[PDB]
Amino acid sequence: QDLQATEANCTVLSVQQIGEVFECTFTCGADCRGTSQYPCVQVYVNNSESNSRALLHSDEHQLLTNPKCSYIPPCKRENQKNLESVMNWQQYWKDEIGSQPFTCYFNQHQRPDDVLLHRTHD
Repeated sequence: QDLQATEANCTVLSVQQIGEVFECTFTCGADCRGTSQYPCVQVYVNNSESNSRALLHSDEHQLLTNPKCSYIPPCKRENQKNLESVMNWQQYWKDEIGSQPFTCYFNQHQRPDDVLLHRTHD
């Protein structure tokens, strides 16, 4: 499944303080996979193309507001330090999606890459 094209989710986390829980995903050989559970985290995009999750800090003020959110061991491929660039990130999604996560699904089993692009609705 993961080895072949099939499921790939692309969602922009929503902006919330606390009261939300998220799960992380991992992929290994021998048909073995692992997941982790952690409270609410900053805002960015979840790359479930296989088992990756990217988190970005919208601002330090949010951390002071929800310091017990990402304090738990977060799973990120890279720190991705971003300063003024972070403001542009919100402007890019805020101007298009406004603030609604989305999921995707695609499979090469057919021949190329038929993909789906469902969006989150409030």
